[PDB]
Amino acid sequence: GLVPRGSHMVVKVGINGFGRIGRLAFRRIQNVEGVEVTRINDLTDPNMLAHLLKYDTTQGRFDGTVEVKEGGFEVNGQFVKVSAEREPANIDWATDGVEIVLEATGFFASKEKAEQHIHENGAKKVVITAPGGNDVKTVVFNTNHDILDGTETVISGASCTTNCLAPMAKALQDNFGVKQGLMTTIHAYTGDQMILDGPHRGGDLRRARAGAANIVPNSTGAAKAIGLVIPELNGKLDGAAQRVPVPTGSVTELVATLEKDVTVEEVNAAMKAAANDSYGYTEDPIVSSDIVGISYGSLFDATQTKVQTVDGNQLVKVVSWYDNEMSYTSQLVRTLEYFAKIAK
Amino acid sequence: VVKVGINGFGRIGRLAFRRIQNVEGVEVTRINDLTDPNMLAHLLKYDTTQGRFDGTVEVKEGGFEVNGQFVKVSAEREPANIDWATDGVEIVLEATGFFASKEKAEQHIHENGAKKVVITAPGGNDVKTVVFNTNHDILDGTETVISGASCTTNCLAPMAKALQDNFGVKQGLMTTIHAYTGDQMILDGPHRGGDLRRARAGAANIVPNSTGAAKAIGLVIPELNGKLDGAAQRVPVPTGSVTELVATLEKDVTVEEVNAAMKAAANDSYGYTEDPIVSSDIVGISYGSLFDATQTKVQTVDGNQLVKVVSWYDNEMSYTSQLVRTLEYFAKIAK
Amino acid sequence: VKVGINGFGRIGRLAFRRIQNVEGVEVTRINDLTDPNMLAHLLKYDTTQGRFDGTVEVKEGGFEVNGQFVKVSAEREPANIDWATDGVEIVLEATGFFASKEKAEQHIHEGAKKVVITAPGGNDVKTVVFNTNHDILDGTETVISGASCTTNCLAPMAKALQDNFGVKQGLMTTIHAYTGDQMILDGPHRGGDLRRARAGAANIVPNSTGAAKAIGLVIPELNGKLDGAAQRVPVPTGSVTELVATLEKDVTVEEVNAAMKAAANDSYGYTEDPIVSSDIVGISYGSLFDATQTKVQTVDGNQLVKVVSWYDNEMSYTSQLVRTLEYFAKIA
Amino acid sequence: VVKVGINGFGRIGRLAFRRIQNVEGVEVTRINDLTDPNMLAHLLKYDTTQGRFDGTVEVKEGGFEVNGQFVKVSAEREPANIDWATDGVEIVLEATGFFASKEKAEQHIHENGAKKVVITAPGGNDVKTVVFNTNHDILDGTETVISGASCTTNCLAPMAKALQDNFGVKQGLMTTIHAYTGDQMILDGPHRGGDLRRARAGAANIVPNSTGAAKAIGLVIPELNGKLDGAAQRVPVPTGSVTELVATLEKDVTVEEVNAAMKAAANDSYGYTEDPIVSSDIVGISYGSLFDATQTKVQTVDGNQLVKVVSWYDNEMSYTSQLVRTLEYFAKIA
Ligand SMILES: NC(=O)c1ccc[n+]([C@@H]2O[C@H](COP(=O)([O-])OP(=O)(O)OC[C@H]3O[C@@H](n4cnc5c(N)ncnc54)[C@H](O)[C@@H]3O)[C@@H](O)[C@H]2O)c1
Ligand SMILES: NC(=O)c1ccc[n+]([C@@H]2O[C@H](COP(=O)([O-])OP(=O)(O)OC[C@H]3O[C@@H](n4cnc5c(N)ncnc54)[C@H](O)[C@@H]3O)[C@@H](O)[C@H]2O)c1
Ligand SMILES: NC(=O)c1ccc[n+]([C@@H]2O[C@H](COP(=O)([O-])OP(=O)(O)OC[C@H]3O[C@@H](n4cnc5c(N)ncnc54)[C@H](O)[C@@H]3O)[C@@H](O)[C@H]2O)c1
Ligand SMILES: NC(=O)c1ccc[n+]([C@@H]2O[C@H](COP(=O)([O-])OP(=O)(O)OC[C@H]3O[C@@H](n4cnc5c(N)ncnc54)[C@H](O)[C@@H]3O)[C@@H](O)[C@H]2O)c1
Repeated sequence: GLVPRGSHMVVKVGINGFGRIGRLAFRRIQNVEGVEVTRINDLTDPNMLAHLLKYDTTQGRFDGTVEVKEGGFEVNGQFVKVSAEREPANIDWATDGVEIVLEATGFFASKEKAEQHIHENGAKKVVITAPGGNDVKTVVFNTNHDILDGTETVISGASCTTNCLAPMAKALQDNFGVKQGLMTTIHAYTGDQMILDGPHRGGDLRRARAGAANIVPNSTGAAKAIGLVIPELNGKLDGAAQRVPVPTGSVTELVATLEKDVTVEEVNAAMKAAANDSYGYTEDPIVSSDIVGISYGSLFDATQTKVQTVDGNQLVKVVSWYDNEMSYTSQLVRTLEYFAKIAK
Repeated sequence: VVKVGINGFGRIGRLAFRRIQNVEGVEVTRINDLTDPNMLAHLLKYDTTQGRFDGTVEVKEGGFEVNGQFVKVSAEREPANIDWATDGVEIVLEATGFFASKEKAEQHIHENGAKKVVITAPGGNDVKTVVFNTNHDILDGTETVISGASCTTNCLAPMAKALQDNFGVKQGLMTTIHAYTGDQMILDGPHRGGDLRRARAGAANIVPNSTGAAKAIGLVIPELNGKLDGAAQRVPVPTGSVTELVATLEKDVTVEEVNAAMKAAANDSYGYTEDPIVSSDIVGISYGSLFDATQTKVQTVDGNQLVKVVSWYDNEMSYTSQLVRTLEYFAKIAK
Repeated sequence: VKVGINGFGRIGRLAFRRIQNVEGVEVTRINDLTDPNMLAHLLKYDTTQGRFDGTVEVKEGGFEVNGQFVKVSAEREPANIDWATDGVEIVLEATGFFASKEKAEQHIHEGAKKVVITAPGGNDVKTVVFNTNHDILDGTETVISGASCTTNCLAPMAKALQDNFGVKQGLMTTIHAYTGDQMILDGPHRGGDLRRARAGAANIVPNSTGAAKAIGLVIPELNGKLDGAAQRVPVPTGSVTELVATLEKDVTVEEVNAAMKAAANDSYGYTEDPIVSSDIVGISYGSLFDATQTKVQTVDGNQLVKVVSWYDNEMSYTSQLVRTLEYFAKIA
Repeated sequence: VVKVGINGFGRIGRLAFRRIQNVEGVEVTRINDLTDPNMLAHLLKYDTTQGRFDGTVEVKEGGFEVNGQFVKVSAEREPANIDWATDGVEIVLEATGFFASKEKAEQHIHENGAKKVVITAPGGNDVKTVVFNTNHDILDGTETVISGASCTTNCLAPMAKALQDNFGVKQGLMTTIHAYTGDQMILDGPHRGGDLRRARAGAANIVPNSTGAAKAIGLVIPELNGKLDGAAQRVPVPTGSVTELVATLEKDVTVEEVNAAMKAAANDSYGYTEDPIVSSDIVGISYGSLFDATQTKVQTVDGNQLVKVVSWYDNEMSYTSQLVRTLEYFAKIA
């Protein structure tokens, strides 16, 4: 009884932080009827933003036309406004008809700080493109978007790694039950790393290092905070990251103990059965470049599955790919579209 | 002074050579590869990842001089055709990657050939496989062919042994996040070994790949035979690797106990650090394995424990350091 | 017209991909040194050029592409390849090992009627940069060259310069992607090159190129006027060609850019956007002039002119190769 | 016994510090940056491109100890607020990239501040710009603010000077194939300086970019003023660069004459090699410029000659070596 809108009823969106996720989100929204970006806010002039939309190192040239104008740029004819406002509270989203804001700066990933968008002459609601702590409903599309009723003011699209891990973990539990698990994600370097060795503004002595010239260990909360997405796994998973020199493209390895004894084929079959728009399945021996730009939020790879049986005991290894950029963004926009229809 | 020959003056061959400069009683008098001395001299002088050669290298007829001393160079495809004896070589380093087998390595041993061979890679199950300071006990000096194991084995072994000796290991799964190597293609292309993943551009991809190091650990630590398995993710750094092990133990542990056990096991071969380092920081190190306490994890869910232990290794110099330790010791006991 | 590919490598596989969208040209046979499973996989998946747009399924002695079977053989010697059995008239010689009239002719026997070499062939072979000198083809030739990657980039740019202002002399530098003839890590180079021996994805690597010297084969009125060299750098594909020249006419920056813009077509593109190498990966221009890098230096009376054009050493070259192949197939 | 302070403990700051360990009579007693000592100590110990620090480093309150000796660390955004004098600092290395101007560098000089400043980058005009062993003649020791020039200038200068002194230079165009640097974005993103090319992922692109080193060579070799221009192609190596110069000369030359002239000009600052090396081979070298004879070209078409000369430089250590030579000499002449 959620009374969703048709794709003909156009919900106007604003993007805060026209960065990697911001710009790719924008690109995907071009092919989503009933969702339209009318305003972008960042920290720079429209010329910079127009150029970065047209040309993209890892995701290819923009499919369309982009022409710069005063206070914005035109995309296939349609003007989009550009503002350069550091404070979310100072952004007059309402003037451009924006109901929902994509918070994609990385600096306001908190209920308190995201709410700052909602005010007189501002936006109605906000989707954070990152974990927003617990306090905020955290959604991995096609895993737990049940949880949305449309009354929420602030929601999170979770992290890149969470959207990869969730379907894979859920499938495991639903079929065999998960006792505990440790995760490693071999991850592309990202914009929060230094291009060369230098002082890291967040105090991280590893993200301080040249990201495109090192294997760089780093912490991730995605495994710990999986309880926010699959409640019956709360406190059962932990993990970490190894950041490596590819500009996008990642993979998540999970090592787990299960309640049921399993064989490799049963695991792969279970994953194949769980496949959908969000969770893909493959038996081809692919590498990271092969998953750049894919629209699955997670792509299980059967060729890497391991089931080790020593004495009575079993360790199970399951691996899924994800383009930390497009995989996440695809999920984000699915979630945004659904949230826009259901919005109160 | 025991005179050594190198077959395959490649990454491991050239670094082995470099280390032998600072090992008294071991001397390389002959190199065999598939090319002229000029190529080999240049590749010794200049090294992308391991820096300029510390010394002088001048090309000559049929070889080159290193700090004055001439080293002979031959270009012989067949090991059986290499007259090692003429240059006084008793032990050969087999480092080509093409003769990693007892049958094929023995081919070096003949009339005017070598007495013994050390393979710079896993050889068969019928060859003694040595990780220095872990199981070099196993050598008596009568062996004709030995293996220095793989890069990953020398990293994993001390870490695993320490775990067992202190807490006992039920089972374990390993992932090594590994530098790309010369058996990968620089760009997408047909892989001569039939591997559809090593066929891909190695410096532009995360590339999954199999490794037997975890399975064949029994050859080094017999009491772990059949308890470990694992795999690799090859990534774009030209050298430098790290080994992650996830294990169940017989004893319940804490993070601090694990780190302490590792620290206690530290020596020339197994290093210990609490600094939050990255791969470039371990390029050129002489430890075969370097435990990193900052990455240790002990997860306790209900009664049950999963333990995670991580050690760095320069797949190049770490392995090579161990190889030369093993070579030195094997040379001095060669009865 | 039925075509065969010898060497299903970077250029071979991309040529194949482009031929999917060329009506009247069809690849019925591939020869390499490996099993069909390897070749099918490498066609489907491509690090730099993206997933294959279509379906590929392996079978006995070949694979099916969107239903249609393509035969695969693994024959080391060109003379032993029975091209005729699969209806092949023209062979793309793309192995890098038979870039010579003598060695390319080895395909013609029964076998194939004609051959296009995907690289500089001898001085006794017609060397074609499409939309620059494909005039030179009459269709009677048995062996032709599609030139090098850097030649197809340089030619339109140089021709435009001469046709408008006249070229006295010029020096070229191409900042070039690393290629399959470099070592992934420091190691013995089979061709004896001490620089291609070095890890290609971790070094700026100087290297020689004959494209500037042998431009006479494409633009005769520039013969002996140009020389140059390469700096190979760590990107897996994508390159750029810088030319520094003295001209007969005094020029301004705007006149040069305008001349280039006027010369623009399917082969020679023009842009004023400040792009980088990734932006030209997969483009179909053989050369893409970049006005933002143009320089005209006037010291005393004298002028040095700098002109720069991008090219995807992979797809740019391949696009030109297939244009040339299509046109050559139409004639006989 | 001259005490130095470093402003901006970055790539050049930290390598300068490292080299000063092996310079008697020069000692760093204070570092100012924008972060805690723990970050700076770690970045000194461990260095992706230049290797582990040769010595011992232990963090302390308000600083760290290097081989026993304490060095103070402050985190002061404004140069005018840095009390350099309290730690005995006479000369400051301005290495932040934000104060490369006489006006802005002078802000270091005040009551309880420093006496003099060396900018690790091109400063204005009316700042003396020094490439060691090329034009350090120009220093008398009375100057308050000096520039150590750019990375590319220290590479180009000895090469160009040698050319003019032997054959005379009419004009020239330069291309430097350059390592990516900290002013590029790690991934495509808004560039604070408005550069649409430095906005792009620096380790995944060939990135064209402008450089003034060729234009402003007149500040170092006056008799070349207005004769040279050039540009850069930034490429994916984390350090290590090479400078190509194409020139017309007053004299007709052969390849061998050019190489010989360069060899004759060789010294501590300008090196000479005939080995076919690549960029990694010059990482960490102490030459400010390293001529490579294997890349020399002399093209003669009709009567006319175009001459090509190429020299390597580690934009990091090559520059830094020159900077410290210049700093040492400037400290002794104050
Ligand atoms: N792989 C990924 O990139 C990835 C995946 C999933 C989630 N995320 C998350 O998405 C967010 C952004 O990631 P990214 O890689 O796109 O970052 P990015 O750095 O590429 O882009 C962030 C943008 O925010 C802008 N910005 C910063 N402060 C601002 C302010 N006060 N007002 C307006 N604009 C501001 C910057 O100019 C920049 O363009 C982060 O929260 C990140 O954790 C990233
Ligand atoms: N990371 C590492 O490099 C590493 C670590 C541990 C063990 N290993 C092992 O060491 C061996 C070599 O590894 P690499 O990385 O140095 O390889 P590499 O490609 O760098 O070296 C191979 C060398 O062998 C030469 N060669 C090939 N066939 C020959 C023949 N018939 N006769 C003489 N020489 C021949 C080649 O010319 C080349 O110089 C392999 O067995 C490998 O598995 C490598
Ligand atoms: N890739 C480029 O940048 C580029 C640009 C312009 C021209 N070219 C030219 O194209 C040719 C191929 O280059 P590439 O980059 O595709 O190299 P590549 O290494 O990708 O392709 C070579 C292919 O030929 C096969 N091969 C080798 N020997 C063979 C034989 N005897 N018989 C049959 N097949 C054999 C190999 O298995 C491989 O698949 C070269 O002549 C090169 O000069 C390449
Ligand atoms: N790296 C090179 O290739 C190179 C070569 C020659 C010259 N330079 C010059 O050296 C200077 C620094 O370059 P870099 O490569 O070391 O950059 P970098 O980013 O590594 O160093 C800059 C450092 O200065 C600090 N900083 C910034 N603002 C500050 C302030 N207000 N007060 C104190 N500290 C501050 C930063 O925290 C950082 O640690 C630039 O002018 C650059 O042009 C660099």
